[PDB]
Amino acid sequence: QCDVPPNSRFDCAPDKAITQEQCEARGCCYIPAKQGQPWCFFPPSYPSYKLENLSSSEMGYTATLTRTTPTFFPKDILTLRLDVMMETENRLHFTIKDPANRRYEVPLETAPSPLYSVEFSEEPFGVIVHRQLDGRVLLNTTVAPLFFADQFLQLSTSLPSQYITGLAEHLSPLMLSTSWTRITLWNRDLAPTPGANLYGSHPFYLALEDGGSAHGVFLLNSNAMDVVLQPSPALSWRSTGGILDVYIFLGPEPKSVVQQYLDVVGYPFMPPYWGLGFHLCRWGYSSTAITRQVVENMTRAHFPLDVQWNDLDYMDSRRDFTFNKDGFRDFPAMVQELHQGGRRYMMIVDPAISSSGPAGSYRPYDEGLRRGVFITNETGQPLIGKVWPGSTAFPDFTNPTALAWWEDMVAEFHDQVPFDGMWIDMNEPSNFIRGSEDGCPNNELENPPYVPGVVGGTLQAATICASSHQFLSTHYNLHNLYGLTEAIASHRALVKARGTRPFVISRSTFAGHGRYAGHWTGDVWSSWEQLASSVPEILQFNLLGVPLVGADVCGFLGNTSEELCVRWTQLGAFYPFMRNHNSLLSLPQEPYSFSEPAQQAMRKALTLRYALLPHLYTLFHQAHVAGETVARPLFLEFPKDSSTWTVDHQLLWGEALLITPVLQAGKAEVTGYFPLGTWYDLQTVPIEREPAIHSEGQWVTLPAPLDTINVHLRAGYIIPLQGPGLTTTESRQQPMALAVALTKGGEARGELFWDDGESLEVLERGAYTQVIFLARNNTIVNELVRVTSEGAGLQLQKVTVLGVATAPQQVLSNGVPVSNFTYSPDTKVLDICVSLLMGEQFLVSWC
Ligand SMILES: *[C@@H]1O[C@H](CO)[C@@H](O[C@@H]2O[C@H](CO)[C@@H](O[C@@H]3O[C@H](CO)[C@@H](O)[C@H](O[C@H]4O[C@H](CO)[C@@H](O)[C@H](O)[C@@H]4O)[C@@H]3O)[C@H](O)[C@H]2NC(C)=O)[C@H](O)[C@H]1NC(C)=O
Ligand SMILES: *[C@@H]1O[C@H](CO)[C@@H](O[C@@H]2O[C@H](CO)[C@@H](O[C@@H]3O[C@H](CO)[C@@H](O)[C@H](O)[C@@H]3O)[C@H](O)[C@H]2NC(C)=O)[C@H](O)[C@H]1NC(C)=O
Ligand SMILES: *[C@@H]1O[C@H](CO[C@@H]2O[C@@H](C)[C@@H](O)[C@@H](O)[C@@H]2O)[C@@H](O[C@@H]2O[C@H](CO)[C@@H](O)[C@H](O)[C@H]2NC(C)=O)[C@H](O)[C@H]1NC(C)=O
Ligand SMILES: *[C@@H]1O[C@H](CO[C@@H]2O[C@@H](C)[C@@H](O)[C@@H](O)[C@@H]2O)[C@@H](O[C@@H]2O[C@H](CO)[C@@H](O)[C@H](O)[C@H]2NC(C)=O)[C@H](O)[C@H]1NC(C)=O
Ligand SMILES: *[C@@H]1O[C@H](CO)[C@@H](O[C@@H]2O[C@H](CO)[C@@H](O)[C@H](O)[C@H]2NC(C)=O)[C@H](O)[C@H]1NC(C)=O
Ligand SMILES: C[Si](C)(C)CC[C@]1(CO)NC[C@H](O)[C@@H](O)[C@@H]1O
Ligand SMILES: [Cl-]
Ligand SMILES: [Cl-]
Ligand SMILES: [Cl-]
Repeated sequence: QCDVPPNSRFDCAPDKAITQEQCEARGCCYIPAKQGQPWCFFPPSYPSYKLENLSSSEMGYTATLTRTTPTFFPKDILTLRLDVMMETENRLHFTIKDPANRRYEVPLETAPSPLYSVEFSEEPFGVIVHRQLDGRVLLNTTVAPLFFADQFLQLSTSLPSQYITGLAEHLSPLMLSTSWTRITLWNRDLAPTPGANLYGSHPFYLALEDGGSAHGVFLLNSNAMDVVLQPSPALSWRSTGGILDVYIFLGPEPKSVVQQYLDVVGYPFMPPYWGLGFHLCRWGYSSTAITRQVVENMTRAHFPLDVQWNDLDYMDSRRDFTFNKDGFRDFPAMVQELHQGGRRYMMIVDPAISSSGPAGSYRPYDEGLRRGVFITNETGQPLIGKVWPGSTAFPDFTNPTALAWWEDMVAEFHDQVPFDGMWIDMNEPSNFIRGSEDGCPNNELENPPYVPGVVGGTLQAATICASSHQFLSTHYNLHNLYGLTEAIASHRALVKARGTRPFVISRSTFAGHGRYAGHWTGDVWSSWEQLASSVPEILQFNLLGVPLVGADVCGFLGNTSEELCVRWTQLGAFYPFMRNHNSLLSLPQEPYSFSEPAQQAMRKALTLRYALLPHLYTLFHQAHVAGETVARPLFLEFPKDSSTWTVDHQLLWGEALLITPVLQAGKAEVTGYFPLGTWYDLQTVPIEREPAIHSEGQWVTLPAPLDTINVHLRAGYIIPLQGPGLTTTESRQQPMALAVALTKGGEARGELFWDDGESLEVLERGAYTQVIFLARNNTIVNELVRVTSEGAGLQLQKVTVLGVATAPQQVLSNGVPVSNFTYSPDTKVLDICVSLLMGEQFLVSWC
């Protein structure tokens, strides 16, 4: 009965420190570890639920689950309903609910044979999901008891391997440790550090299977939760409320798992083109005059800058929807001038609204009070916390009236200052005091029978009371959606205020956030450790459908070094969202504030990113239309090479661009993994050391002096490029170029998506140009998928072909010898001058 292998023991005392006698009285096994592993664990006979009256339906199964012996938690739900829905060949969906009471549910919009088969264990109850093709057991919930109590759900499963990623937001390797790891999902304001619940919660994992197939599991549950991983290997979901709403995504390819997950939670939003340019911010740009000098200093030193930002500086006494009449007296003129120069403007918005101002003197509060927009306490009055302005009320973004109020406050402020998006901070929501000015009542929501592993050991720590009232439910159920609901509110407000694509960057997130907004990783230290950690974290958010993600380039807290800021700018130029942001008390870290050689390296990083923008924009189009990742781990692109599985200090842009950054001080080289194939050094492509790495799938040491970041182009791919500019307003008017990386057999393929860069409903209206590029048998051609006014008249002026073994005797464009070409025998690069249009069929040939 108690003869269970150490790694397969599930904790029978997750709630408290227990003695042997108490453990044995619960009906559990007490065996101390020999040095973590639970001492008190479930025998195989521990009372679970029994399956009864299993019945078949069109599109699935239903059953009753019955528990006859109570658990050690209060309020077991003794009778449950199981619903199994076989939704698509790729997507299995099951719920476990209380048939006698509607419980809290997360608000979410909804040869021939499935990839899965499903079976059930009768007693103890379990759901068993096989991969049909190879019989692999993906889900087996029979491994531990089902707990289903009012404030405690636990469902466990075997894992198919030791390789599992997901369960944001935490500072972790991309692949999570199965060594008795407790991962806590409770949105929390805390500087990224390992083992802590951070700003967001994504209850989704992708699990790798031997051979390179994968599946995903989504628990649609927004309650405070722990996820416990153990080395058997196995996983336990432990939630403090709601229901069990489980999706299984059968892949079989890791890229298909992510797409299938995003079919449920939403495809990433399409950002404006300008959103992919460089962003520059700090706390301490304390006047329009200082803020204007940033743009002047960047422009003087030839550094691209699309978007100037301000932090709290612009506000009147740190209040939303105000600007002070000292340093920011001419705020509106500053933003209009930025626009005249072809730049955009972003500023910080906090959720909490100053509640202490004289009545009638501060419209956001006064109108919020009138319309009942705020989270309320026991007596129906606004819950009052403390944030930057002092005493504050907290908008309830589940209240439709709050959405209307937020739209009005954003539109009215935009009529004063035409800002181009919203930086939504502190939306955990973050509170400077515990719960409220008035503390919190003593009830089961504030003091629940199971408290997950949250920093501070309470649901109230750094946030508002758990028993506070929102339109849809208590904050207890809704806390992990606070940031997401604000992001939805802000997305709609910006659409109504500006009539073009919204640009929202949010601190706090939940599953499906990417449908509305991007994310930055928060208060990272200016350290080599946090630079290195930003790579796994940016990859993790791409797997979770938030591709518009980055870290504060050169780090946020503390003082950067020139060397760290060179390496951080080099790597950060490959963040899909690229912003340099800096704390109030920090030494300056704008590119122009460093030595001449450091400026050259930073300018080169920005030049290359701007040259690549048409490509990065096309990668976002694929994310938006097909649920693809933008920045992706090697294992997503080469899952059948098991050597890629633990690589998280390299990243790809899409299928073709491999980035191998230096992430350590004092290094003049970097060792990176190169999947099987040829990888061309991007340094061999002209933009305004081995030329090719021929890998069998192996580790390769690369020269990486201070002025270099290693970037390689995969053979068989074509990348569109565009000429330079200090803004995308300038760069989008330049001639374009192609970089063509030939296979040994002379083949390559690539594409370009182009639209006006900011309109709504572009794909629905067909207001875009889509072109495919094909290299074959010493020819390059375009294939016109769609050609419209927007994209017709893009000029192709340069074609660079990599892996051309022999100097050609002649190079033809549309049957005429070209004006000019060069061939380099040492690099195998053929550089061709042309006068072609992306939107008009061409043929470039050489021999
Ligand atoms: C729900 O939220 C509301 C706010 O929307 C919150 O109202 C607050 O209630 C407390 C009382 O519990 C108020 O505090 C009082 O403030 C007045 C005037 O500003 C003071 O003079 C009062 O002093 C008396 O009580 C003291 C206790 O420390 C005594 O020592 C003293 O001698 C006085 O007898 C007292 O501090 C507070 O003003 C309001 N806040 C606002 C914004 O009106 C309400 O309490 C919340 N409900 C729950 C159950 O949490
Ligand atoms: C899903 O997980 C469940 C529970 O872990 C697995 O069922 C368990 O399987 C073990 C090993 O197969 C069983 O122990 C064996 O019992 C047989 C029958 O008497 C005996 O001959 C063996 O020597 C051993 O004792 C165990 O009874 C069983 N547990 C339960 C609760 O049924 C199951 O195999 C997993 N399913 C799949 C498809 O992987
Ligand atoms: C399992 O189901 C049986 C039978 O339920 C009946 O048939 C079902 C398809 C459905 O249409 C029900 O409405 C029917 O009642 C349950 O046993 C019945 O229990 C009811 C209510 O107590 C009683 O009136 C009948 O005499 C029982 N019928 C038989 C054949 O035993 C049983 O309770 C269900 N089990 C659980 C755990 O819910
Ligand atoms: C970040 O650095 C500031 C400033 O450091 C000083 O000024 C720089 C130009 C450089 O020359 C440094 O070596 C200098 O020491 C730190 O703020 C200073 O902190 C000290 C000690 O706490 C204080 O006594 C000084 O007056 C501060 N000076 C200024 C000009 O603000 C700050 O502590 C650094 N942050 C961290 C986390 O180390
Ligand atoms: C923009 O650059 C200007 C010129 O370098 C900076 O102004 C100088 O700042 C130094 C401090 O390092 C002062 O000693 C000088 O008096 C200033 N020089 C001039 C020419 O005025 C300015 O600080 C930079 N501003 C920002 C916002 O980065
Ligand atoms: C940690 Si602080 C320097 C006291 C506070 C910083 C700020 C101030 O708005 N709020 C939190 C955000 O994460 C920061 O990016 C932001 O600059
Ligand atoms: Cl008004
Ligand atoms: Cl509810
Ligand atoms: Cl290896």
